[PDB]
Amino acid sequence: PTFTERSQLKYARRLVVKLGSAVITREDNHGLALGRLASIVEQVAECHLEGREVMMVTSGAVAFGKQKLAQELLMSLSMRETLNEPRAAAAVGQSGLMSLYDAMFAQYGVKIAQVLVTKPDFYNEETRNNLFCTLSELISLNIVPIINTNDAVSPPPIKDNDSLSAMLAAEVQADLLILMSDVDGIYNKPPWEDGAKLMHTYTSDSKVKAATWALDRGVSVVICNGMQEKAIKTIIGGRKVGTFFTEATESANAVPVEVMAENARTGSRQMQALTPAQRASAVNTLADLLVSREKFILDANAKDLAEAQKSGLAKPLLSRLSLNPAKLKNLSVGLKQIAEDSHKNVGRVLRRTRLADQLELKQVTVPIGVLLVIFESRPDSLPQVAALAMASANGLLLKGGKEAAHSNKALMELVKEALATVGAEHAVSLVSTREEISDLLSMENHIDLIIPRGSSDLVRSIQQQSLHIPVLGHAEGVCHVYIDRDADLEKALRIARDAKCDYPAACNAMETLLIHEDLMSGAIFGDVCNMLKREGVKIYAGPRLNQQLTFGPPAAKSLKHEYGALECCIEVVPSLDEAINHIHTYGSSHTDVIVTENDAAARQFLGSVDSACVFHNASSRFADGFRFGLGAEVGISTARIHARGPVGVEGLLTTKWILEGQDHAAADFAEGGGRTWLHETLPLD
Amino acid sequence: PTFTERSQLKYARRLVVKLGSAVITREDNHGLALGRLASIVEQVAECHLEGREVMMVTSGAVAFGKQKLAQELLMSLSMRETLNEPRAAAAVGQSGLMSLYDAMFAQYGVKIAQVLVTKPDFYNEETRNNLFCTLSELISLNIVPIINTNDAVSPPPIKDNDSLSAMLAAEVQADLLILMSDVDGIYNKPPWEDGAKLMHTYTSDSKVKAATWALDRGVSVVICNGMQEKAIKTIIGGRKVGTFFTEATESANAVPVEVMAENARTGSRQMQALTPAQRASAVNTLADLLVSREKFILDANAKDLAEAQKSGLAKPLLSRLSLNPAKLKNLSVGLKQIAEDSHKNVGRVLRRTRLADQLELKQVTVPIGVLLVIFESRPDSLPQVAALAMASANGLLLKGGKEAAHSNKALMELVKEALATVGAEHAVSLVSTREEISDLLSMENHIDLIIPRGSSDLVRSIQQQSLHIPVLGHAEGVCHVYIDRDADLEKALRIARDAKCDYPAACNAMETLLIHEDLMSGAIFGDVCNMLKREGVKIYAGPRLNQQLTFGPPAAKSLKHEYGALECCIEVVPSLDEAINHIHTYGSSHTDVIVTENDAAARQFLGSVDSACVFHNASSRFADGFRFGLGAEVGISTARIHARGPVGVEGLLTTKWILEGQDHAAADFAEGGGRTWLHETLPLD
Amino acid sequence: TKPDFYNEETRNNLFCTLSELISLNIVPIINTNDAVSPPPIKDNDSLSAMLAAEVQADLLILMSDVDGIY
Repeated sequence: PTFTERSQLKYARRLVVKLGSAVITREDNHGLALGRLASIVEQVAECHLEGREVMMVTSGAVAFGKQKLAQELLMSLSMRETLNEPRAAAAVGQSGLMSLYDAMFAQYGVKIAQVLVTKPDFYNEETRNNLFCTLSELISLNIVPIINTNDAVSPPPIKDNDSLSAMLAAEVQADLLILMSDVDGIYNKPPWEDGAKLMHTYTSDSKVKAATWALDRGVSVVICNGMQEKAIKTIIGGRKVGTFFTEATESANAVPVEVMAENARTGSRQMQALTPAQRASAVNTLADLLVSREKFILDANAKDLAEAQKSGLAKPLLSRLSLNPAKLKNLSVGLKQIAEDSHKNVGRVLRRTRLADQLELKQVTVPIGVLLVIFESRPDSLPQVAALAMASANGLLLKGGKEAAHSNKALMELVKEALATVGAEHAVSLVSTREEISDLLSMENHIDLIIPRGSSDLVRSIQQQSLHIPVLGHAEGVCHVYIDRDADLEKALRIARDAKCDYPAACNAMETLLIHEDLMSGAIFGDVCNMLKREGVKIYAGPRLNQQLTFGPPAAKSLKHEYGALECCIEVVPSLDEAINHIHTYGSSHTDVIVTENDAAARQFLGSVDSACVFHNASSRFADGFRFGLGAEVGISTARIHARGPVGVEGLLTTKWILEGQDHAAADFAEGGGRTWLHETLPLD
Repeated sequence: PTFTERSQLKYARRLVVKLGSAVITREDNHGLALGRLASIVEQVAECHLEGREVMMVTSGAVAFGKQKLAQELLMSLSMRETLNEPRAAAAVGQSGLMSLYDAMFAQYGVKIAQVLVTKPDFYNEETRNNLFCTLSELISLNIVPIINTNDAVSPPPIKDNDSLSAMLAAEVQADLLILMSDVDGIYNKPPWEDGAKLMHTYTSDSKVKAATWALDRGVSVVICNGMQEKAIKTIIGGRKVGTFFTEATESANAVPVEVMAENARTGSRQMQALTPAQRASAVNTLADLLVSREKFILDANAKDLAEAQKSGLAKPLLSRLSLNPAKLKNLSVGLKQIAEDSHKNVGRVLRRTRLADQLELKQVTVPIGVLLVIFESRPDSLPQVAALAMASANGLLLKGGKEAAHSNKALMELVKEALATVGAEHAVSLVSTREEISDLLSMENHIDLIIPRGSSDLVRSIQQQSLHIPVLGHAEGVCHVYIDRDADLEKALRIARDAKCDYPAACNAMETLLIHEDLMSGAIFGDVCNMLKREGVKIYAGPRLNQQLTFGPPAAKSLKHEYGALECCIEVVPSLDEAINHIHTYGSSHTDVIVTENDAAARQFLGSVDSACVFHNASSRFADGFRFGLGAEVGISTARIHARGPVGVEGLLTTKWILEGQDHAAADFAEGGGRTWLHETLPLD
Repeated sequence: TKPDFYNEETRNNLFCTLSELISLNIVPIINTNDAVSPPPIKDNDSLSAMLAAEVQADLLILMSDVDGIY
């Protein structure tokens, strides 16, 4: 079986389609699946005019024949009686079906040739070889030999069209093999069972038996879904459809998906009972080991970035690939601060209240569970997020990028060691090297939270891709600035300086500007535009300014665009309320800032604006959590739930209600029992 | 235009398909869209063998003709030169295409008849009438007259195949009209613009001009997507595809969708500045008005439930339709408690911390925004959830069921009045009466949170349906009970009593049981089974018990089933840890309870179990929030984020970071400026 | 094929099949499976004779090249 991977399909030369009887007929048994049939034939004529070697093996003649025979038998009775067989249908259907195929194909210039066979024809070797050389000749002549079994005179380990197709594919020595059947694939139990798990690849029934048999002779077998649209062009498209069949890539190559997740769940439950300074000691040891074997990891990083450099794929990426013992020291000290602050994050009380005699309760913090972080290779965060997990005592699934994968593996074994030290388990599992983002993205019930961290491309591709799963992270940092008629100019000057000039590539970086039109005449417009020129900032403009000015800067494509570089649209309005309108109209509710000296307008703004965060005489670059004294954050959430913007450690917990009644019961508290409600909010511990 | 609604399509008799040239050819311009063509023809033969009156109007002859002509022109040159027109292609394609259609149709018994026309043929009235009677005759004879324009000798408000189709449909006086075109529908601007809004129904360009023209003569026009699979059988299926065209159902009938949402957003922002006892006074007035006009609402409820009773659709539903001044008093007093407790839920500080000189911040509570509650008609919650909203000061979208819709309208006008009293706006909007759950379910960026409250059918249908939107509510209440070898029996007896017997129909009701096998020999098994018989409880069993006992109760279908009635699987294991395993294996992490007298095992359980809530010597029916002294809850969340189980008012807020710096800036705090981090946690206000 | 006449069961299946077809007002255009198994049946002619016998038909027409016999 030369081919082994669903990219290698691009290069199959000789392939053998095989349609099932379910494909041809409908459920009404009143015709054909003409749409499906002609679709298959169009795909085959395409993939053959390409140059490939293709030879269908049909089926379902008897169904068509039965339709025809029934109609005739109706049409041949006495009108009196109207007022109250394998071989026959076989032959009739064979004729009509060949005619139909022939018209359809000749619509594409190609030519066909019926070839009927029987079972004993395989037992005579000479017959077998005559058939073989015949088929090879036909194919060599650019012909599409539509094979079938001579059921018309001799109905039938060849016991079907399927085993037939297998034996053929072997003898013909073809590349591929497609059993376009009724069902869509394979599971470890019927759909009306437990374990509806698709066998997108198959390691190592009648269908499956033939699959085994043939696959043991050099062919590469597939099984698709007959009713699955654009089947063949997509299988050749390489995309994972149906149950591909190849040999094993066992855990020596990769644990498939889940065992990692469940191992992580288990170890999370383990460390759940390992609170008091256990994980603190763990992160202490981890920072130590980070500063103790950096030479190894420095050299791994150096070599891996040097390897990636020959590709030269992305200057931002290749620059983030920088790693030096300065960053190592920064990571170590941040992790030390994590160890410090992470003392009593978990298992902490929130409420203390009694309802009845000896009937108290509380609502206690608790890890979230299985976390899947995803990020372009910025390996500096790997130990960061690992420390976050092991402080929060929740498991963590890891999947970065192919870049720096070796350095990532180094960091991974580092942290795995440091955790196995105390924790009794590597309650963490990395996986990389072609981890089919969409697939595990679709998998549910084990993962909890998607944490994209790489860059805006990642978060976008996720949001558009992610479906039915808690995600995090913003989509784009379309910040907004407003300056009031009650604001000194140089303030706004240095403010816009720190705003745009500081790091235009940031996510939380400003990309717009809004000014009270009243003060437009105060030369401040010119001041700021000239300052932007001092920084060489591309300036766009909007309808209000274009109306206002004569020559002016160029226009703007769309108010809801982001640049990431020295480009910032600028608009101007009269009304603070109008500012509210515009912001809410375009802004991502991500960030905002007010520069003014009156609080009345300022506080009205603040109370009215619905950003993720608002400010006063400050900088959008303040949005880093670490700047908030929040400790090591994990990301920036614009989602309307559970967390806003700076997401520290607490954004990685939930609560759990616990109660200890004596013998209490619900109906007991009703008037039928001497039980009351107290709701005395006991002072939390 | 007799037909007006996408259910009425079931009854079209005479319809006129019309394919566009994009449908027939591919992009390679190297053949036909044989799959698409045969699919269309299969659909037409189906919908015609049904009995309908159908007559296609094709196009794209010239493309096919161009393919043929090019091939010929190649095949007719000197081999030397190979080493370095409307009408022609028109006629050739016409011939070949008619042949193809004919073979395809004759595959289904029907018969066709080419009919070519020209433009001037419509200007001669006699010609027009001859054509008309001819067509009527053909149709009457069960023939499928594939019309087309005589472009072969005379190429061309008839200026296309489209206007042609319109004029025909008018003259023929047909029911429907389908312009299966390239694009999928209509928006108020091109897709590469702003306003990609589908025109699923159209109120009141060349295509659109013809649509207007024809629709003004009694026909019902549609526009589908040529490449859209199973087009016609689905349009006839009635389902909303493409831009249906009918007359207006203006706001006098219904505001479409969004204006409600935006009105609500606005009014929410209004009431956002109306905190101090304003909304408290509002709910006071609302409870008053609830107790002041109940006679009106009692009679509306009575009449509406009497109307629904003639249907007799669901005893649980019809029983929940009960409404009486006792429930009215209960609602009023609960709303009074809401008024009481809802004082300072919103706009409250959470943190108080300074980072640098005059650089402080805080993180303040804030409404969530647009809430969409969905529920089978249990109108008792309408004022409940309304009070929740108006206490939380967040807007609310309402959509219940068709049942009690009039009583719901009564409650709606009640609360709308009470809100307009003070609040300056009806910051709330109901919508019911066929509100296309899936549609607004798909709409984003305005709604925030889906709150299903009706019953488990609703929450299920939602979860399976809901996509990319914050939802709430559990899926099923698969609770679990464990009794330990260190637990007195009668305790567990009364516990299981209150557990199952109290209300087996509850969501938070137990449906399983687990017991330490050690104590199985203590007759407690018999005690509880006999007690269940005293309550007539259907008893199932599992593998461990089936092994253990000889005759025993019947088995269980699936451990992950729910009953809602007197049915409860029962299993038995030795290990508390095994209990953990089984629970985590099947449980919805929804609820659990431990009855025992030793805390060591108990506390190990508690710390280890990952339910949404856990207990000790208590009842699963305790899970109501109101029982928790939590005040009026809204639902029960099993989602792993932001809220667990009992979701009070606080589960309807978020936070917002605010800052007031003096002139501070990010780069200012770097070593290049004399700024430091303080992170002094000021005592919160 | 040729061997199909040597198996009696095959012969009788073929026979009842043909009778059924004819009874159904169908025109069974017979031929020999020369496509996989080229060949007193040694032609289409002896074939036609054996058939006409087995089918028990009235007439038999061998429309051949020449016009007759001398």
